[PDB]
Amino acid sequence: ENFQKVEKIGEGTYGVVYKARNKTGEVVALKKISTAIREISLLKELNHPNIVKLLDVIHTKLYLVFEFLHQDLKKFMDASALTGIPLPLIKSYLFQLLQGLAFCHSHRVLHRDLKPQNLLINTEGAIKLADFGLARAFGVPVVVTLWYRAPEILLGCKYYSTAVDIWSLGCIFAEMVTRRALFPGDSEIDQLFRIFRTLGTPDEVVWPGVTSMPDYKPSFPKWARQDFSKVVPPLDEDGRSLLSQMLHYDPNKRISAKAALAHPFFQDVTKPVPHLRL
Ligand SMILES: O=C(O)c1cc(C(F)(F)F)ccc1NCCc1[nH]nc2ccccc12
Repeated sequence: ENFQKVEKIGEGTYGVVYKARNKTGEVVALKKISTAIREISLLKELNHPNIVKLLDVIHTKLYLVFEFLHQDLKKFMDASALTGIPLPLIKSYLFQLLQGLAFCHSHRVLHRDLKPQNLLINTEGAIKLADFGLARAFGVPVVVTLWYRAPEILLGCKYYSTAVDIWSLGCIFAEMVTRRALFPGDSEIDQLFRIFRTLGTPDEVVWPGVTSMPDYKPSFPKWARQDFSKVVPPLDEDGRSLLSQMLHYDPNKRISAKAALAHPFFQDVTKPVPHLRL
């Protein structure tokens, strides 16, 4: 092959990912997985500092070559579990991810499957969106983590909006703050009911049309809503305000990435350097 393998980075949703070096000396992430070939190639001209760079597409099996980053946010949260990620670093990462999402969404690209282990970090303080769930959206063929899935997806919405990524990022924000997953369900209905028990069972008042969702059942239990002071306790009122807007049930009420960037929570945002053990 044109690539000397270094290690298997892991198993994505679409296939294996390897750390490999180009035999240019470049160290890359090599993901293994037409007419979609045209769409995927468009993404390569679209670049943003908070999106992992797609270097090459090769159909011969489908291969995607990405820039390599040494650690993901899931590993960093685990490493930081005794102390917690410092709030200025949580704030910088959230701000950067919202910048990345605002870029994607302005180009009508959804991520669809945001989770800590798809968020890649470097020693310089950057964080970048990786492992986009774009196969289905492009028509590409061939245990799932549901913890970050928006409620309209779980209720069988046929068309996703950009709001699904804001929901996921809100769940990630909460987990960075509390050091524990916000909604750790193990089935679609367990995920849904974990959301309902915390945020209240949605009705037509807070979510017009929810009772017409394909998978909505009138026999859903009716749980009342808790208080965000209980949900992410340490977080100040600016962060709790922003989080509540990223977790609105109604996708139309849920804050956009660009509006979130103007939220007062980010008035004092900085770019700290993380302590990384590689
Ligand atoms: O991330 C992956 O694994 C991945 C998988 C596939 C598929 F083949 F599975 F469909 C396609 C693209 C993939 N990433 C594209 C990253 C990217 N570059 N520029 C972008 C601008 C805006 C939004 C995203 C952008």
